[PDB]
Parts: sequence; structure tokens; C-alpha cells
Amino acid sequence: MKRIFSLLEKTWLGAPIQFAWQKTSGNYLAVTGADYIVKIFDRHGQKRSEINLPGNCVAMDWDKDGDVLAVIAEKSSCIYLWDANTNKTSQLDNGMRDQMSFLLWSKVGSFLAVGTVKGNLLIYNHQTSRKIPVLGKHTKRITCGCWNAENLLALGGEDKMITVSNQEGDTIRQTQVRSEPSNMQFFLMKMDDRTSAAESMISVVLGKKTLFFLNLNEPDNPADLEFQQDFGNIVCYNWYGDGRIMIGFSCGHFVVISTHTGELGQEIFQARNHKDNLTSIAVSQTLNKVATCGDNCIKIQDLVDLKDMYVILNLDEENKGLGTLSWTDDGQLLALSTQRGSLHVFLTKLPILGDACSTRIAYLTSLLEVTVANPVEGELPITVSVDVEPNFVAVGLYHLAVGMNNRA
Repeated sequence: MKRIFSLLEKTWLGAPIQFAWQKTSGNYLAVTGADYIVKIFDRHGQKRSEINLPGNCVAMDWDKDGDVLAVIAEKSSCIYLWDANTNKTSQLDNGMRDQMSFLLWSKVGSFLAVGTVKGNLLIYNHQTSRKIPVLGKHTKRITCGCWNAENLLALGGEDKMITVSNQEGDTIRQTQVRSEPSNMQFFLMKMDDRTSAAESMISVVLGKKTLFFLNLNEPDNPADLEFQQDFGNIVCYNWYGDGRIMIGFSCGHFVVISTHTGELGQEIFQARNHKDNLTSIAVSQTLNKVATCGDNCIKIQDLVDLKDMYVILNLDEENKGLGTLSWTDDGQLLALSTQRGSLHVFLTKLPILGDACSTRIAYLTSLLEVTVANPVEGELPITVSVDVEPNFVAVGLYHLAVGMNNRA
């Protein structure tokens, strides 16, 4: 693992940043701090675009293809939409009277959800330009939510309610919870019968202390998991494999639990990876690995055997107070924020891009360097510097091609 770049803007020093990777291609990284700007970087750390806001960024998210970034701000009714293929910004007025509090795209349809401080919801379809306002969805601030594989939307609010909806904003289900919902995620229970494929169940963190479960097929029997007070508060959690959750806790501990029928909440594994503080976990199902950050270090482990430490990185004393981790969906890059307002990006895996024509081969050797060789004829390897990170490479008798999205 090598550090590719670091962002240290003077305007961010002393305040926690927020950031988001582009969802399929991973070419762009959106970042914001206390300066009322969202800055869009390429994967080399060069600034490609900026979005000015009338107040703090409240939330940001990318569409299912990564073609569009959505942003919401304090004291604004406008959603800001930025397009990765044109580099342009546009504005979309929410049509409600209110300050926004939540933002999330579907993984399957071109649908964007927006929540408000008064508990109103808007769904926007980007392909049809259709707006769907839903007044009174919650009685207080919408705080969290998730989109299903079937384009169902689930939402939590400060009114201690959970609501489940279709893509047309209609309420399918409502439920009351013991404390404020946070970090909500949809999933599928793997029953022994192969015949069910829909994500029938929701997971959520209540009060930063308990993980709660709601089944849409059995809504009269929800489940609460409590954890040892010595672990501290739930900081984050992620889904893995067939029916597992990994949960990170503030006092340096993480836990893995089973969610299979008759073992729901059984602890499979536990570790104190960090002595004093754990601040984020990020799981890549693409690489089959997890990163954890705490005590000014990053620790990376195999999801097949969590005892096998892949990498430990220590970070210099300027970086005190780690923030959030997130990978690109190709599992090529890891980003880390700090509570002091810096961002750092690391190479987790070189892309295995290569091609052949007769005895001549081309292959990626660094993120911007393709090497061409002919190991049969004994020709010395030729190193080609390239202007972009390629998503594909091809070679001929006399030429090399590399390309990304719709360009070569």
C-alpha cells in the first residue's frame, strides 16, 4: 500500500471534512469542509471542479453509474447536481418550504431521495425529471435511510420512527423505535429455501448503542441487539458475505455477528485492533478485505481470516484524530479523512489491466504507466506514460491504446 496524494486546504484546518467516491468508475472524489464549497478531485488529487454553497454541506451522494453527484446545503432549498461527463453544475429547487437534512441515490434506478428538518421527503427521478413531494413523512428531521434492490426506500427520523416506501413515495410500512435511528441499511436473510431473492429486511443503529432489525415479511417480531458497554458507542457497521455484519465501536473494538436463522446476533469474532479509539471501518467485498482506523493508524485484514493482518500503516503526528474511511467500488483506492480537516488517499491494489497481440504484450505497471514487452523475441520492455488512469488497455503490432468511460 502506497500514499498517492494528500489534501491539506488552509480553509479546512481544525474542522471535520466530509467526502464521497464516485460509485462505479471511481475517477472522482467529492470533498467538503467548513468553507461552504464542495471540491471535486480526480483520483490523482488534482482539483477538476468546485460547487459553491450558501452554507455548510449537509450531505452529498453519487448516482448508480457515478455520472451525477448530488449535494445539499444549509439555508438552501436547492439541490445541486454536478455531471461527470460535462463537468457542469445545475440546480434543482426542492419545491418544499424547508431546510434539507438527508440525501441518497438508489443503487438500481435513477432515483434521488431528499429529506427535510420538518420530516418532509422529496423523490426526484433524474431520467424523467419527475419530482414527487411527500409532506408529513416524519414529524421531525429525517436523519438516515437506504435504497433496496427493488427500489424500496427506508428512512429514519428524530421522531423515533422508521418508514418504508416505494419509488413513488407511498408508505408500505411504519414502525416506532426506542431511540434515534442512524446508519440504516437493507439486506436479505439467507433462509434454507433458495426461492426468495428480495431484500426483505432492514438493519439500523439506535442511540449509537443497539443494532435493530425490521423484517417486512414478519414486522410484528423485530429484533434488538445490545453490546458490552466496555466496547463504547457503535461508530459504524457494514454487511458481508452470506449473512454477516461487522460492527465498529468507539473504544477500539470491532465485532462480527451471524444473522442466519436461529443464530441472529451470535458473535462469530471479536478484536481490539486499536488501544484507545476506533473511528471508522470500511469493508470491500470486491477485494474481500476490511480497513479500520484508530490511534493514528490504519489496520487492514482479510475477511476470510480476520486474524491475518494484511497491512498496518502509522500516520505522522500532524494527523491526530482520524475521521472516516471509504474505498472505490473497484477496491483500487482507499480514502481517509482527519478530524483536523486533511484527506489522504492510498493504493490498495493495482488494476490488472493487460492485453496481447501475437507475442507482444501490454500491462499496467503503475496507475499512469503501461509497459509493453515481447518476452519471446527478447525485446527490452517499453514504458508508456499515459494521461489518465485506464479502465481498459489494448495492444497491436505497432500501437498501444488505453481508455476510460467513453474515451480512448
